[PDB]
Amino acid sequence: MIVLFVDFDYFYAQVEEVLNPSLKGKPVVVCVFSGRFEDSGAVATANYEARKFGVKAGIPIVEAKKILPNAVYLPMRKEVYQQVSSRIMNLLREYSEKIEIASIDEAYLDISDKVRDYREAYNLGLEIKNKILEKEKITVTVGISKNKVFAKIAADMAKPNGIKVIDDEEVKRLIRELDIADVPGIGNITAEKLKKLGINKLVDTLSIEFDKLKGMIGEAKAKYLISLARDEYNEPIRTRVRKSIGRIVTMKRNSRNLEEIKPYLFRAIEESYYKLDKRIPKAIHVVAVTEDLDIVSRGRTFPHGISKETAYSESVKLLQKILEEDERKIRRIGVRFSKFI
DNA sequence: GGGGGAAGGATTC
DNA sequence: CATGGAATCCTTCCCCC
Ligand SMILES: Nc1ncnc2c1ncn2[C@H]1C[C@H](O)[C@@H](COP(=O)(O)OP(=O)(O)OP(=O)(O)O)O1
Ligand SMILES: [Ca+2]
Ligand SMILES: [Ca+2]
Ligand SMILES: [Ca+2]
Repeated sequence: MIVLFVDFDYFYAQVEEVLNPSLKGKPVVVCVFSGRFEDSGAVATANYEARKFGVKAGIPIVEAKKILPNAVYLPMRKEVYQQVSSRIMNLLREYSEKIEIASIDEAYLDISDKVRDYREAYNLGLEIKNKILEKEKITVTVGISKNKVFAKIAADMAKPNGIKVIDDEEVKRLIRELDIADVPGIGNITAEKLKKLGINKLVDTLSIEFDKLKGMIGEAKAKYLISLARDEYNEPIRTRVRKSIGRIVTMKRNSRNLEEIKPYLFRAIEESYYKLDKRIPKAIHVVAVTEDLDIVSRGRTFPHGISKETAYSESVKLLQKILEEDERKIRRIGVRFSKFI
């Protein structure tokens, strides 16, 4: 069982440099401007030139400018990044039939066939990196190991523009030395929760009573970490199918007014429907981000597909139910369509 | 005593 | 001051063998 994981370096920013090579070498910051005021919004991502000064994904654009006022600030162009990503995902398909497109810039390849050991694997990794750089001029990081989790962890250790193999002898020691927070799927909340239980390394999950563990992080997460520490994790690489499509936008001012929110809601619906492109949803959810950043949603499942007209009608009703409950002002609003026919 | 949906929410990348 | 898209996994009904 040999897994090769490919992760594109500072993707959005790298794409912008590809589209304008003169940016190469300068700090580049891809932003999502919300139009609330001059420079309101957040950083989608940034290149390493900017990253070394503390400018990274998630920080307010405003804070990024205080740190690097002379960096290059570019608005996010999602559409473009997706097409570039697709072309790269297609190249990857030429190296294995078993492929899992995990996100817009990640992919796992099951190369248990194409190769018979970590040597051929490491070389197949360079063949792949070299090929992507050559055809799309995009540097990526490769991680190779016994499974998806460790192949991804391996990539995390080598980025940017790297390649690393985590062999069967190195996995065993990581299960003992690796900070459990660096484990994929363990975010700040799960991490700052395993500590209260006394779990700082994967190995620690083996000396605690399952039932206690389950009650703290849930059954799935439980069995997940246990199977990894017990070196038994082995999820198959499989192509995921889009199960939902949607869009959430930011309003200029926080509001509780229906007619003030509608415009944003309808715009989210129009964009979502465009993206559906022939797919017909039976379920619709209206999502609202309140002023204190809490996420509230209301949805309905119909016994048939939802026409754009029905979506408009149903969304307002759902938006009203949200306002009837939480009396908090709404900051962001949008919709999500799922349960395709 | 449990299957199978459906909802509202939680957490991650 | 802090955007945005989508998957998985909870917890709680709910209807009803
Ligand atoms: N907080 C975010 N907001 C909006 N878009 C994001 C955010 N984080 C990541 N993305 C999008 C754009 C990133 O270029 C893309 C890939 O992220 P990754 O997590 O792949 O970061 P990079 O941006 O790839 O950094 P790196 O080289 O460390 O992997 O996903
Ligand atoms: Ca990634
Ligand atoms: Ca990446
Ligand atoms: Ca983490």
